[PDB]
Amino acid sequence: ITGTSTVGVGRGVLGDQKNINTTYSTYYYLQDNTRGDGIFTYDAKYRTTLPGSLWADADNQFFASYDAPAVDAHYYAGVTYDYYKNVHNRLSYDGNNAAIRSSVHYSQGYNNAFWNGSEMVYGDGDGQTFIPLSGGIDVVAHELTHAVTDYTAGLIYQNESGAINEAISDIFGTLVEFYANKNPDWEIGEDVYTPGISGDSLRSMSDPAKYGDPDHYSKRYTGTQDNGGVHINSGIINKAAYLISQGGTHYGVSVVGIGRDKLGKIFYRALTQYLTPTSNFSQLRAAAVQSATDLYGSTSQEVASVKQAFDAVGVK
Ligand SMILES: [Ca+2]
Ligand SMILES: [Ca+2]
Ligand SMILES: [Ca+2]
Ligand SMILES: [Ca+2]
Ligand SMILES: [Ca+2]
Ligand SMILES: [Ca+2]
Ligand SMILES: [Zn+2]
Repeated sequence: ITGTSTVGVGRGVLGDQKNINTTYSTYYYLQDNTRGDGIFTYDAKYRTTLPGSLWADADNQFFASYDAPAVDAHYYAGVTYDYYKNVHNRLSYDGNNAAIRSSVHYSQGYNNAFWNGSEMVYGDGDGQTFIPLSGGIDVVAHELTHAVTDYTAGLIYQNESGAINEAISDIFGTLVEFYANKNPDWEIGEDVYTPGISGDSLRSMSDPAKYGDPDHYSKRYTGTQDNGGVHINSGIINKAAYLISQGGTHYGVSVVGIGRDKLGKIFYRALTQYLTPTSNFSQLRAAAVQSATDLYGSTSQEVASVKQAFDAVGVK
């Protein structure tokens, strides 16, 4: 829309009030002109045609139950944009301020969210396994990170390359959650998963085995389900990232932690300079070692800790 930038107010999926950047031209649209070439949020109206209609509102107030997933998709896309710009000097997912588009209310009872090659897409959940998935800042940032990966390393979404793809999205989703600094943790999807059960999540980076995922290369899945286990074997890499940041001893191997900020620098460099569409876990180790060497020096603690972390998860 061509109009004037405005600031609306609404409530997200978890019932929290937030301001959102909108545009006015007869209606107020979920179009944020303050970031890049815009952030645009669409209504898929419980159908699967995409993107659907650019979200329009008569009064710039977004407090209806139907509005909540749009409010959060739109707001958390802005947070994720800010993280990549402020922390990594990256302008949108293509590095040239590409428009960021999301659709909410996708299908009926849809227990998932995804990047479809052109935009983010969020289901409302069935109210039992999930509530609307855009309520999770880690979920929104996970999806937008798939766009970043597709424009950079382009990790093929199958087998070991696909597991790295998934782990990169869990890592940056978590780092974005810590950047926004509201109830941050190393779990994925806890804000929107199983409303009737407290304390669980979809996956854990700190303890992948908690939710049945491998935390060592010896326990990797090698069958064909889930594109050869992309959301399963991501646990091996998620654990290595957790260890690089936080430290710990895992199967007897001790890792000196170096903190989230350096974890983010090392993985962002690996993703944008060293990883390729066919990279496997061993090649990820080399890419992370080279990135840490570039940033901190071959004799640094940071390099030593990357090696320790990959050793701890059985990746040579
Ligand atoms: Ca309204
Ligand atoms: Ca959290
Ligand atoms: Ca989380
Ligand atoms: Ca739950
Ligand atoms: Ca599981
Ligand atoms: Ca090829
Ligand atoms: Zn993913």
